Amino acid sequence: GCGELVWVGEPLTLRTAETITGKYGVWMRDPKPTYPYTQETTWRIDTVGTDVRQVFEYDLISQFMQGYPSKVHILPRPLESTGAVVYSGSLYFQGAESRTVIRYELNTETVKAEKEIPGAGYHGQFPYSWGGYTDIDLAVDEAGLWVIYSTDDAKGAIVLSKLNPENLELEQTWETNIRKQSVANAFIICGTLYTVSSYTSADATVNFAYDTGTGISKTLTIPFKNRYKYSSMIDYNPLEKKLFAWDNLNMVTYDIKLS
Ligand SMILES: [Ca+2]
Ligand code: NA
Repeated sequence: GCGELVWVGEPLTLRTAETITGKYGVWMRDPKPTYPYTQETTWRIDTVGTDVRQVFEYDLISQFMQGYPSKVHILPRPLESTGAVVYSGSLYFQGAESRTVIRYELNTETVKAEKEIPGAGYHGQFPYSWGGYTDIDLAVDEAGLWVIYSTDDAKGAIVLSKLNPENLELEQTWETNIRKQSVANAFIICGTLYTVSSYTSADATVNFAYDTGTGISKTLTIPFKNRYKYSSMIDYNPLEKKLFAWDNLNMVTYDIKLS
């Protein structure tokens, strides 16, 4: 069920952080769940601070919006920003003050792989427009794991590389002409990169698209609402066919429609 994005729905709040620690963060579900996890298993990370290690894990979506965690993982090293992703039983996150992506197997609590994203800017070089060290942004779509970033050679333009989920080797790389810092966030649907215009506006838009298949760039004007006017995280879940987002203490989801 692939196609081009033609519509985004109203934001739906599933849960709200009670502490300033959760001002921005990342929540997630596995698009390719494996034992002992299911499609309902939800992970949460409040990413405010310099010592971000705690990952809240919820077996049931019910626990996740109305209860306590079923488990809390302590990451081996501090985590950077809100770009993390869970895929096929592993948490993929960026080590604090680095351009290193770590593959953290959740069930075994083991580090299975680490790789330096070649030439990638980090720690405030090429963040999204709101800052927050969002230089490196992992993504999952119908084809698997990606990483969104930029380099000096790209002059801050969004670069996206297809990643091997086992060893984190770059399989292929595309260079866009979209300034990453000029955009609120980005995600990938069916091999097409999309960007959001603003992180504060209730009247923002999905304003750009870049297709890896054809290399064509396009301007869009699909409405997109930041209900709480501070979206720190915007990701696409290819299983639910939905956008997951974190907006000013609030854990939200958007419905979408594809051509
Ligand atoms: Ca994103
Ligand atoms: Na991400």
